[PDB]
Amino acid sequence: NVQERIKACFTESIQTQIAAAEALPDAISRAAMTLVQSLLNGNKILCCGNGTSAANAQHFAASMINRFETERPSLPAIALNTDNVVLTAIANDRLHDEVYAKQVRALGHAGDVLLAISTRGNSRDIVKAVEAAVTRDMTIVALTGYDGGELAGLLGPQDVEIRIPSHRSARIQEMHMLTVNCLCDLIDNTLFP
Amino acid sequence: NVQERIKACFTESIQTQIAAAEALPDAISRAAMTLVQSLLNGNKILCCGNGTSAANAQHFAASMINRFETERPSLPAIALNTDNVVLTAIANDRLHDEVYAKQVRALGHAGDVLLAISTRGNSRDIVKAVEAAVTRDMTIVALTGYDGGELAGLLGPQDVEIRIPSHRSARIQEMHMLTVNCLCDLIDNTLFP
Amino acid sequence: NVQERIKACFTESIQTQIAAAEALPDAISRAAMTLVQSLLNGNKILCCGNGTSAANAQHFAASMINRFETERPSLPAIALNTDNVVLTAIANDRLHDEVYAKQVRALGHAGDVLLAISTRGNSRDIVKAVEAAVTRDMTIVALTGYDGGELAGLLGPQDVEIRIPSHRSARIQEMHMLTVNCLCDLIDNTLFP
Amino acid sequence: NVQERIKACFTESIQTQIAAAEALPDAISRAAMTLVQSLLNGNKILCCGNGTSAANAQHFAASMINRFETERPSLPAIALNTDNVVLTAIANDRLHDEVYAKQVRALGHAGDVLLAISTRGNSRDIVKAVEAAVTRDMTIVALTGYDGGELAGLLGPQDVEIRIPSHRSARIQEMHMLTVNCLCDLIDNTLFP
Ligand SMILES: [Cl-]
Ligand SMILES: [Cl-]
Repeated sequence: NVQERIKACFTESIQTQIAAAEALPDAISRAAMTLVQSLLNGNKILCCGNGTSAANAQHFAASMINRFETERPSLPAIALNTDNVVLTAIANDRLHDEVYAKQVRALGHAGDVLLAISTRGNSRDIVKAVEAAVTRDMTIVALTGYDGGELAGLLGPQDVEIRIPSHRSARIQEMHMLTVNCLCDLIDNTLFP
Repeated sequence: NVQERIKACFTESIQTQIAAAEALPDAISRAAMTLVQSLLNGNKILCCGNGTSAANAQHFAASMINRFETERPSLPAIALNTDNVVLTAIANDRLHDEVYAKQVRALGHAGDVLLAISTRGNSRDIVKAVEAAVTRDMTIVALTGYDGGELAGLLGPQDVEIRIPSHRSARIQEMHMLTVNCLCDLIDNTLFP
Repeated sequence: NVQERIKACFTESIQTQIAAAEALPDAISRAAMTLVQSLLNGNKILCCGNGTSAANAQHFAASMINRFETERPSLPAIALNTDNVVLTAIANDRLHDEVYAKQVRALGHAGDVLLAISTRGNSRDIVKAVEAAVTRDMTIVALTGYDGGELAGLLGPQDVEIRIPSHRSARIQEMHMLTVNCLCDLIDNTLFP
Repeated sequence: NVQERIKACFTESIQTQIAAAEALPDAISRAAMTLVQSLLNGNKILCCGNGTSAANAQHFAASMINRFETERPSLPAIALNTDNVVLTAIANDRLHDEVYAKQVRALGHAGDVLLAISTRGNSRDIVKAVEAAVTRDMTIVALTGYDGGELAGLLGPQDVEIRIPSHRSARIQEMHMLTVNCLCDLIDNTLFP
């Protein structure tokens, strides 16, 4: 009955992906257009997330800087959750909520995109990255789940939320990796048919 | 027809997950038992991977050290692909293939597990981590795809290969995240019902 | 007068290093003996720090795992401030003070050493790493400055504080890198004359 | 006579710092002016290094993004040796020498600075970061030792080499941390007297 639990886990995933295929392609499409437009304008994509969403952010970053599938030029994407010295320096001062906001304020240019990844969309550090990006006239592409959290409360007319239809963090994280992969596909197919 | 590409990408994923649910539960089961046994013996799990597989490794590590879902004690797992100072120091000497093997040799104890994650199973650095782990009398749980690569050539009777049935790296990486999530489920359900 | 400021900065450093050469060799000696003894017993060294002290920790870790100068076997040292996915997962749950304590609890064995590096010795996350290490019957080698902070309040008869005689963080950090280098020297000269 | 070795190590350091105070303030001055000018033009500083030089790079990055001493706005500096997922993805493709060059090509703008840190200045990955930065019309501030290596062979009229007068890597690394600290001092004193 280990085999049963494994079945259940696989099942729940498949059900989630089916529901996401029905609900998300318009949002994915919009996000992809935003990322493509920013990159075409010579802008870059700043990415942030915590935990597994940090891993997903780095996944995006690497797909852009190195490659997704096609040999093509390196594209400008930075994950803000990788420099442990920066992150812990800010935490050491007592500024845990500003770990990504400081980076966005120092590095963001108008026309850049903040790709913000969160399962619940509630963490204060991500909220603040988004609100410093808005300040900087960047557009937001948010990957979320549950009800979208504080994060979805922050998005304006130009911004895009991709809200996985799931109240389960593990499933949400899996859908975020797929979503990022569908985005890299679109981006490469568009910029380098 | 952006919506079509997105459909195709979602489709290919769902097809992969279905085929993995049919083919992998015995292997996942075996891996889970190995990880559980090692942890019960007071041992730890060393994890390594490159690129997105590095992200997947860290995902595992974090699920163990922090939590997967249930509040329970931190469990000992280390990703060997996180200390950038260590990794680049070894690359700076001209030892790129030893970046993980040195770590396994310094840190591994008999009875530990090396969770090795690779889409093709061919990278020399992962091959060598596995072969230093074998030396150290560790057991190997390999997450692979394609035909399993050099990596699958290295596994003995006690070791476990989880070979995603896919010749597509993006799909393989997605299945690796799911597999890790099904493993953390099993591990928690077993050790902390 | 840029050249003057540079002179002043160089001067202050030299003055600090002179004062540290007078005050610290007994402490450095003791620390070195502790690290050597633990390593001889088959134990490992866990390292933590924030910001520049995180960099100094990784410096130690790399000197052990890869090499300091002499080609010799990789030695077991881990910096707990490198896995960004682990660290941010714990911060994402609201447990910022436990980022290193969870790692020490999961990974530490009696007889291991925690090399704790802090300019003031006040950060709650480092305090707690030290107090979980004590629990685990590990010995502490603390690199500190100012008055040693909460950290120096935690050390027992077996533990070692190396307190740089400086109330200036930049100077303290420089002395920490030197101290780590003098330690790697001792360790190699002792274990591999 | 442990106390003697410690004395020797402290001595050699002090001798190095004295010789650097005599030889380097013009170069430090020039570098500081370059970094200040680039930052004034709205540009950013990309930093790279391997091993301990990676740690030194992150130290710089954190001093800029967070703070050096004075509370003041976050300044744009990025270390290219922190995203382990990016770095290992490129190493996984067989492109070890391009790990930083891809990042510089994707991210660099004319007028930016590449702060390149190396004890010998020979590693191919750093050589190539520098030569992609030159392509991108960035200025180079190189922190080196020994004879400056291939790296010093690459610098043009606008670029700055800070060559620590030492043929000893540990001493060189210590002087690099001091140099970075003297630079952050200058930068803050200039931009925010
Ligand atoms: Cl261990
Ligand atoms: Cl930029």
